[PDB]
Amino acid sequence: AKLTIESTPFNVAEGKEVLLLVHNLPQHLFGYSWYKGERVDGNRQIIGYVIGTQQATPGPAYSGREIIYPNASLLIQNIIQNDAGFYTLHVIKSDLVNEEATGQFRVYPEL
Amino acid sequence: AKLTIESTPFNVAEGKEVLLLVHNLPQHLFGYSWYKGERVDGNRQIIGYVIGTQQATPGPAYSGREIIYPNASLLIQNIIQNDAGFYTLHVIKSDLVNEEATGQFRVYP
Ligand SMILES: [Cl-]
Ligand SMILES: [Cl-]
Repeated sequence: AKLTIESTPFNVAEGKEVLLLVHNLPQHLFGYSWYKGERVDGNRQIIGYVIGTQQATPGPAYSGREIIYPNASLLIQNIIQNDAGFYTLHVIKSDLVNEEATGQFRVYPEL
Repeated sequence: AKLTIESTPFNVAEGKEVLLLVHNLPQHLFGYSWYKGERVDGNRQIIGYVIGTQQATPGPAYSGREIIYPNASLLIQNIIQNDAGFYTLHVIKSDLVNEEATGQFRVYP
């Protein structure tokens, strides 16, 4: 019942893509804020996304390789080792009962 | 300059009040939340305000003593020793690229 992130695949080949799937999204949504690391921290913000206007805006940690989906799921393309680690989603609601979840993935080289 | 919190006064007498001033707010804002502590943590949200709405909303840490001004400043009445410590403002921009700043105050008997 709780907001959760699941990476697919959990172990990712360099040069390939990972999808951070988002489950149990709440109602009353204004939009989404994604971060590298285990907490909400503006210095590590990848991207912000407003549902009503469909506008995505890069944060300080934006790489240009990300795609955000309407249900908050986040894809990262052309993966490098440095991408490995934790990713945190903050869901901003009109009632400010904002929800947070964290997921992770690992990276491996190929050939 | 950078978003900064200024406690007024920094050293607060038990039973008196404190006002946390907010300097250098960015333009184009959705709203704000105040937290007890040094991070954004939903369990420690005191109060929040969505710009343009008729009311402020209490979080789990609300104690009936706090008001948040439209410019994000936090006023707390009837201070007790347990109020001492860090307070973190989460500024929610209209583009959802958000920012935080942390301030602090001390309480004396
Ligand atoms: Cl990490
Ligand atoms: Cl504290």
